[PDB]
Amino acid sequence: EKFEELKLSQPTLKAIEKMGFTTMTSVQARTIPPLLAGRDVLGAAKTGSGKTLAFLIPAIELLHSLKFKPRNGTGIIVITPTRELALQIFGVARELMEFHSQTFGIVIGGANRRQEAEKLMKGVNMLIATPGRLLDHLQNTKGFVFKNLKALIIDEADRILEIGFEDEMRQIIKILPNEDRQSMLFSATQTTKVEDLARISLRPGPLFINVLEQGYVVCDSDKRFLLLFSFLKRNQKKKIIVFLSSCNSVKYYAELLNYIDLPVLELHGKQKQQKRTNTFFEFCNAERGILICTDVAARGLDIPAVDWIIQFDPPDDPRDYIHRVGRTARGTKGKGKSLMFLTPNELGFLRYLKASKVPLNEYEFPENKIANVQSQLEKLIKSNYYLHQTAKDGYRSYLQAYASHSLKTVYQIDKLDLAKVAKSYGFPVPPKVNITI
RNA sequence: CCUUCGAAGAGUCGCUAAGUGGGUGGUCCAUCUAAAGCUAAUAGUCGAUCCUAAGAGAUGGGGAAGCUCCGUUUCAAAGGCCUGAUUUUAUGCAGGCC
Repeated sequence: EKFEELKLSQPTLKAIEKMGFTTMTSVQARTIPPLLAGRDVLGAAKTGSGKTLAFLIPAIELLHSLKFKPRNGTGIIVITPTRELALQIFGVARELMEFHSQTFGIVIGGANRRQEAEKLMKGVNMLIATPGRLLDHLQNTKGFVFKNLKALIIDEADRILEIGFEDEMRQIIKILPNEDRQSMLFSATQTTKVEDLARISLRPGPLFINVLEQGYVVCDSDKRFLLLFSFLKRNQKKKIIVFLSSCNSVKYYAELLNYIDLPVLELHGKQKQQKRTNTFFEFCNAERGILICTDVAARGLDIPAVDWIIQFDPPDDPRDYIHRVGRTARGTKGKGKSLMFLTPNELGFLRYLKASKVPLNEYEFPENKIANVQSQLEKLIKSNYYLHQTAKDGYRSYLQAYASHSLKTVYQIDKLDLAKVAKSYGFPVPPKVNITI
């Protein structure tokens, strides 16, 4: 099960060697060879099990063999349920086409409408997108060539139907071509709707592959980051993993904490694969330090034994988060204590904690022990252009990931005070972010 | 190449507007972007000269596409003269008459 075993192109091998992957795992060892044959796959691998390369490499190989050009339109369409996971997949795909001549693009909710439209206008050979914006771009943009679709990939069909995109998926299937298209579906679990969607999107008979309490802290939106900094500074000697909603917020927090003399490591989907591997390998043997990473980037990774796991931002998949508080304790034999920051408006999440029957513990913090570095942070943001831009980007990404959360009954953006949210990023007045509120 | 953004001519279009608007065509579609602009291929002494007469006619103002016309003191800032120890926070004109 090695990459050199399979007959592939030269740029593909160059990119794979650059990312550092040599020994492919089982999921990408029992699916890629059938995929180069041109059949259809209904997989069941969990997210982060290496299936990303498994469904990517055939797409790049097909585009290379067919020798696509920008004026040929799109040839590969990947459909993902969440905004942040599509960014990770797009970041992975940017490195498999470093030397190839094809074109890659991203279409997700909350992004620039006209910029995405123009990127489609120029001709994008591989599009990674969310179901909601795909319908808009298909039914509204003129000049988006998609009649030359050669393959289609669905990721986390269970998540897509759970969020409520089944009508959108049906309309998308009714729009996209069907004859030359050889399709692909992946889903960790499978309910009736999963094969209901699989039947109308796959050729008949496709091959299928089979693979301790929790704490919380109630904090105000203008004091979340400052309290987090206080806690991290007070607990530097321990091992802490901090989860954030987006990659831009992860990088901004890491850079800021390193600028204020607090050493932290960072993981996000906009970094190199080798950089991510190096940092995660470093974190697993240092027995000290703080790692800040996104929720999705820490899904496939096997979390080591750490002293604290903080969920600073709302979880991407609360259904998985409720189970993980017991799953990681089943795996890790150490007392890895969990913490979750909740604002007063989104305090209803505790219901899902109570209903799912998990023990619940509340933590207090004195108001006058907070770091009192707000003035320094605001003075630094007004002075350093680079830090100002990174803070604005993190604010943008946090709002964009908060707006499109599946749990609309809990995480509603209309009840979020944007002034206080931007206060925690060092902004007196909120920067303007184009979000439907 | 990547990323974040991304205005558009009103007494005008048609009494009097609009912004995924608007203009013009085709048996829903096609095509442009007005209400802004540039761009080659014998006398001091006798008369006049001075004065005003009926009237004509500038200025102020108004009409008319204009050559020009009306109106003659009119809702014009329409000009002369005089006085003074040199003018009281220190030598930058004050007052009066018609």
